[PDB]
Amino acid sequence: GKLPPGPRPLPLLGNLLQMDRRGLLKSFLRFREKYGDVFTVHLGPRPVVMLCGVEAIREALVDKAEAFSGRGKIAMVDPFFRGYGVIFANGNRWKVLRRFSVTTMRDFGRSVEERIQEEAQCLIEELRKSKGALMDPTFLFQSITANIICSIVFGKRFHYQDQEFLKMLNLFYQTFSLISSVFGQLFELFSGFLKHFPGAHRQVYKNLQEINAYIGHSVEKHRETLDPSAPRDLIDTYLLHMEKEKSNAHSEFSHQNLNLNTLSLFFAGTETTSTTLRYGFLLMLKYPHVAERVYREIEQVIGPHRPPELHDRAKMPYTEAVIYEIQRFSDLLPMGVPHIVTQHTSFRGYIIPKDTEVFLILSTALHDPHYFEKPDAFNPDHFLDANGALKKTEAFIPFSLGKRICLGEGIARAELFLFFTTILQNFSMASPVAPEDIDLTPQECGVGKIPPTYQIRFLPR
Ligand code: HEM
Ligand SMILES: OC[C@H]1O[C@H](O[C@H]2[C@H](O)[C@@H](O)[C@H](OCCCCCC3CCCCC3)O[C@@H]2CO)[C@H](O)[C@@H](O)[C@@H]1O
Ligand SMILES: CC1(C)[C@H]2CC[C@]1(C)CC2
Repeated sequence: GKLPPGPRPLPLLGNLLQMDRRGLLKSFLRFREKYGDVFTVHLGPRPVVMLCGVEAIREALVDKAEAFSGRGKIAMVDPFFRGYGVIFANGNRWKVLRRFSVTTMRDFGRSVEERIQEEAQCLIEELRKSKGALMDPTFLFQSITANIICSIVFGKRFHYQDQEFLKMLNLFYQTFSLISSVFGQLFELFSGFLKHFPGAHRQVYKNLQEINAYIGHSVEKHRETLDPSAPRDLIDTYLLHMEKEKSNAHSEFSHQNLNLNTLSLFFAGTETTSTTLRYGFLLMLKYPHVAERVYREIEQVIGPHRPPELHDRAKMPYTEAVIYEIQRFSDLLPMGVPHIVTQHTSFRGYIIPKDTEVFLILSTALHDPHYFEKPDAFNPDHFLDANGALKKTEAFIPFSLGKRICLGEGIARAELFLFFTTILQNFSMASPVAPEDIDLTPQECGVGKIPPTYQIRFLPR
């Protein structure tokens, strides 16, 4: 009848002295051993409710969507976003921006499938030209995923050799890392105090403004060349709404929503799928038998010449299982994205008051040992039955659930499929590190789980 139980806080420090030095997620998993799946932690000055396991998270996000569909802040980026753009919006702003983004994410995508297929052929050409050299593949995994969203948002794609484009990708990469660092986790507890000192929050803010400066320019160039009878892309479509609603001072189709919604789509469109690819190829280097078996399946179902297509998925249970398992193992957003309850809500006999922040600990569903035997190991059979047919599970929720479920889920799974199969169709992988010596420990583990840097060669078949 009050908040969920948890560790007794100290004034100012909240539960700091009970935390694990290894980070937030490790701290919360230690609290779960003691308190169970629903508990409260005081992150510096404020209580945050944690929900763990797929039952509690689905009860909240699906069964109680009228209460658990608010968005909380991520302290390291709130000073930049300030509640603008679909990711960080609440209330009617969110409603408008969410419907807008979904409709225009769709109806310019001509089809998404064709754009990913074309990007995948550019990528295969780029990898051929690299002549089996060693590379850290981060920049190309970023380029290809960024380019899909660029084609919908900006109506164009950028060349892999373009230093400017590269410069923006570097900023997405550094920024997601700094958000996820130990400092970024400490900022989440003590931003009230730490914001007054130098630190990585200032670097994040600067990177995000540098990306936003490009968006603002591109908006300006679109404004100048706009033809209301044929919008080219999502920016044109938003500009036409802004024109329709111009006599309303309170229209949500504002310039700040335009720039930060666009940045939002971009950043999420790029860095999420790119990081999942980076983990996926590291996992292929450590488990080359899995890569060999996917390749077998591509030979038998697709053959060595015809481009993979989405229709191939249903015939390729092994490859779909491997990608599910990459997503489950790589656990991109272990604590998901913060929510907030929008009205006083009862939950499992507790009372969670309006405006309390809620974290859905997606990582606990992804590693549920009732749904996945050996959840700490990479094993595609987590997603196969005895017959080797695909076995989907309701514990697989790396995109979350309910009203704020990832709006990019379809696009992301299309990209993973098409890029992973197209690459393995044309190339096998090698590197200087023996599989037994490859260390999968993430380089950062905070809001994001971010794999270590590594070198790889793509060898033409
Ligand atoms: C592996 C790829 C991806 C994963 C694992 C992922 C995961 C997620 C998760 C866990 C959330 C939070 C949902 C919540 O608040 O409970 C989210 C939100 C979001 N993602 Fe994705 N994402 C991926 C790719 C993408 C792509 C490719 C796009 C854009 C095309 C995208 C756009 C968004 C947006 C706009 C939101 C905010 C939704 C809202 O607040 O209404 N994501 N994502
Ligand atoms: O907008 C004020 C700033 O703009 C000038 O910047 C240009 C550069 O001269 C110009 O070379 C540059 O090119 C970026 C092209 C690639 C865009 C990549 C996109 C990928 C997806 C997400 C958004 C960016 O972007 C900047 C913004 O227009 C300068 O960079 C800076 O002085 C100044 O801070
Ligand atoms: C802000 C982000 C780090 C970016 C990728 C995940 C996220 C939490 C939403 C968009």
